[PDB]
Amino acid sequence: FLVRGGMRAVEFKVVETDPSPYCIVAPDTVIHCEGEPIKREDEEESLNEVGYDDIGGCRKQLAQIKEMVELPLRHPALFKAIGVKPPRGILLYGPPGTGKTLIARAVANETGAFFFLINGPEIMSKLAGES
Amino acid sequence: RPNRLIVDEAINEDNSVVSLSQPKMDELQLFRGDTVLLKGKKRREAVCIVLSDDTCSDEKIRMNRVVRNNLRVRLGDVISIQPCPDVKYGKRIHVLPIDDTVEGITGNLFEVYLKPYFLEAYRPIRKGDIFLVRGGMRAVEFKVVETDPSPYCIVAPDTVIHCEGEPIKREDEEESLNEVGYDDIGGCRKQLAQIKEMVELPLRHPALFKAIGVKPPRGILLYGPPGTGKTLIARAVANETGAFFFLINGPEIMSKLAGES
Ligand SMILES: Nc1ncnc2c1ncn2[C@@H]1O[C@H](COP(=O)(O)OP(=O)(O)O)[C@@H](O)[C@H]1O
Ligand SMILES: Nc1ncnc2c1ncn2[C@@H]1O[C@H](COP(=O)(O)OP(=O)(O)O)[C@@H](O)[C@H]1O
Repeated sequence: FLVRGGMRAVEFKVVETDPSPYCIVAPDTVIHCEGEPIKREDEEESLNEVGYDDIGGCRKQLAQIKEMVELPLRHPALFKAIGVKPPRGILLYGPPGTGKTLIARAVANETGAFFFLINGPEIMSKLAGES
Repeated sequence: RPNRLIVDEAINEDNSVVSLSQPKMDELQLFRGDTVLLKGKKRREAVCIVLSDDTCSDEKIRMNRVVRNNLRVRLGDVISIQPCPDVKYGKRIHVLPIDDTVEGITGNLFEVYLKPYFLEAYRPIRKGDIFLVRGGMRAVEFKVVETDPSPYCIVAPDTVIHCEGEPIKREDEEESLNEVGYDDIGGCRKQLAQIKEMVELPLRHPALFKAIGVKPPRGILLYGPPGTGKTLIARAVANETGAFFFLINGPEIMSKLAGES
């Protein structure tokens, strides 16, 4: 569970309780916040990444992207069973700084994918014909 | 020999129809709905149902694509037609779907495809042929492997149909379907006629005109807005006349590192 505080985001984990596992925090209970910090569970699940709640002012465009991307990524087997051509490319154009990379990252993280980024200048300046 | 005829493009898209002119029926004493036996190349065989049509010429026979691939012949060749009145109602039919047509269906094919197509149709079939059934989102082909009596039979309500088993793998000389033909082009009648005018003769019969001696065409420019389907026209012509269509792309010759382009 994640709790909002002073300037950052802090997330805490419970290791045990009584009775176990279910309980409700009551005014009359004993809490201990003493102990060395634990490491990541190693299943990612990082809540500090981006989601659909970190984008605002682009509701219609996000609706269109969800409409035309959710099915080919979530359900590939059924789509290849139907046998209809899926989209192969999407263009996002607008003034710089409006948050296109944010939209791509949010879609990739939430739907479940392998977001792989290719820079323009980085590829351009790779010397010889090795680009 | 006033029995043979030259095949031609048809209009009726049913799998068991042929179109003959009325003088042909008068000469061969052909009625409507009879069963005729069709002989072609490679010693292949199939049966069909005669239908009346005045558009085709007397020397010309109109027939669809499935029977044309059944006979292993292309448009412009010759076939032998005769009345075949000895056919009688079949008893049992064994059908098996093709491997590369049912990828991801997993259902009762008998109730889905066979039942409507064979309904009140009286379609005559011969062992070894392939027929195509329209369905939900795809097209499924069945190759009849056993019938009683063999080789000819007629669909009747009290016939045994078996639609269970491991789907048969594709053949080699089968002339695989799903390749674009002349039915996949629409709204381009005049230009397709012009293209077929100057390309059919030097491709079908290659030696005759050279012996006569003429200058065959050596280049055709197809120009128009993108997306109008020029590659489709080229591929259809190549797959119909019979050739070795060898596409070379534009950018692929430019992406190579200079010297090897
Ligand atoms: N809801 C939002 N809409 C638009 N921009 C946002 C939003 N939330 C945050 N941003 C800011 O937009 C920036 C996107 O940076 P950048 O990838 O350069 O955008 P683009 O690549 O579209 O120019 C982020 O640094 C972020 O701070
Ligand atoms: N009768 C037709 N006329 C024009 N286009 C068609 C026809 N039938 C199908 N098409 C479409 O044309 C597409 C192929 O054309 P294409 O090879 O892109 O031509 P070009 O490359 O010259 O733009 C197919 O995807 C198909 O959907």
